[PDB]
Amino acid sequence: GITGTWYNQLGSTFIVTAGADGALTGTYESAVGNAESRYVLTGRYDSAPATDGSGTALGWTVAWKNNYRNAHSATTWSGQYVGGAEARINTQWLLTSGTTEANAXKSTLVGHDTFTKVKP
Amino acid sequence: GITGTWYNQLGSTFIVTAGADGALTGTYESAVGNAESRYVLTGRYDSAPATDGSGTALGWTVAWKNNYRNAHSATTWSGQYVGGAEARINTQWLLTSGTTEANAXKSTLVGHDTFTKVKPS
Ligand SMILES: [Cl-]
Ligand SMILES: [Cl-]
Repeated sequence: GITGTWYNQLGSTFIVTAGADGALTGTYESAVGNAESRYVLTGRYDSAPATDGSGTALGWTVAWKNNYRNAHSATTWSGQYVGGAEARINTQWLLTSGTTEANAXKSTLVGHDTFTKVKP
Repeated sequence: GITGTWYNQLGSTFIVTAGADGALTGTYESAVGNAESRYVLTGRYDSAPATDGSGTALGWTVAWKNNYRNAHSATTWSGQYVGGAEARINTQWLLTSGTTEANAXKSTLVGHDTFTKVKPS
């Protein structure tokens, strides 16, 4: 149920393939419809989740470098997939920028994203 | 400078290869020397970092399933590599467990790891 296209609630989208043994691969687009905002996504998921109605744990990383931009930063999303009628991937994220050692305490932003199969 | 073996300060280790265009691939071992605690690691790094002494941003994920255990959870590490004599990878991590919807607010632990090229005392 993970493979396919997902949309956060702010205008981003990603397209992921879930491999049989736990691989996540795909592309993250920070702005729907803007190909210059597409970045490689790689991660992992639990490929044998519990059957008791629990979500499926997963995570992935985007380093914010492509052929048009290098923000010298990377974001990780940690969360769980919940299937069904209103399938969602609920996540929290960490965005770390490369910094000098003096600025290392300002290196990491935190936030959250909810991904759905339909646009907000 | 990233490719190789790293140790956190609590007894874990990982071995990563940094590909030329930003891939991180490797194995994470929660307990040094215990092969049944080895898990696949996949992530990304900035393969053209700033040259001004800034660290190199990176992140990776481990899903805690292998042939011996399935914790139904996954951890992501977000941080930066700093090279030199005492090279380190400074990170913060998120550990999310699959939960029921009623327990979803108890799903995600947060913490930090500092990885070095040599083992802690
Ligand atoms: Cl796979
Ligand atoms: Cl690569």
